[PDB]
Amino acid sequence: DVSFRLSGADPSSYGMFIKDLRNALPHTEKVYNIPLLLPSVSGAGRYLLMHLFNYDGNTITVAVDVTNVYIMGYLALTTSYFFNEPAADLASQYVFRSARRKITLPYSGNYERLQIAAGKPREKIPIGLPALDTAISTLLHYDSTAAAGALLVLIQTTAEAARFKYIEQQIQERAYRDEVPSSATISLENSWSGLSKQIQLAQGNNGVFRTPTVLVDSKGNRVQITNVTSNVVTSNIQLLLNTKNI
Ligand SMILES: *[C@@H]1O[C@H](CO)[C@@H](O)[C@H](O)[C@H]1NC(C)=O
Ligand SMILES: O[C@@H]1[C@H](O)[C@H](O)CO[C@H]1O
Repeated sequence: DVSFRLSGADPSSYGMFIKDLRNALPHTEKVYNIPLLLPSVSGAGRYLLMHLFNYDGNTITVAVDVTNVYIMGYLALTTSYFFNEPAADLASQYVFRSARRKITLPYSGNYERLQIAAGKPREKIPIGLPALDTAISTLLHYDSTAAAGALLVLIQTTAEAARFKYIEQQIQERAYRDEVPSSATISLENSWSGLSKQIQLAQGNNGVFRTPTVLVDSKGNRVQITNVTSNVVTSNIQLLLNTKNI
């Protein structure tokens, strides 16, 4: 399992958490020195448990599929909560079975559905350590609309930060003050599967992407990524989604 405590949290302790999260994900191979997530894992070993504590020490446990860093559901006291999608239903066969009751959330876990449920896009939701403290607190008691925004915060501050050093750094900058994600952050999130695929295809293609990936940079400028010498590949992405899952 991995854990993170908001009480006394700072950029260092958050960085330790994101490091633990990355290190908890199994891989047998690296592609261009980036860990390649597994095609599949059987049984309960597919799921990592993340124990998150709000500033008051209240806790939820979040189940993450280790092949794709997708959050499947979470346990808050004696109630489990899962996304309304087949991968999450499957997960509910393995994790939090000791919950007194199971609630299936009235949406799947994808960004489009969550934004619809929350009534706002990711672009308008501040993120940061305080936002994560809020998110944990919201998830403690069921409120589906509130939970959708909380989950948008949770996904970006855990999974997305694990995937991209830039996103981890963005959250560290927001340790004590939330701010909406940069356009670059949103771009990276949206591009993880594409980048993972192209980095894998570049092996066999002399480091060259079969298809360029378009990203927004730190300056808000749209840029084309065409090969593995790009800073996004050498110095940003930390985990690759396996092409078998794309
Ligand atoms: C590789 O990527 C860099 C951008 O980082 C670019 O300047 C260079 O022209 C690219 N080379 C090829 C062969 O695509
Ligand atoms: O399908 C994706 C993944 O779940 C991502 O990690 C979170 O948002 C969704 O759009």
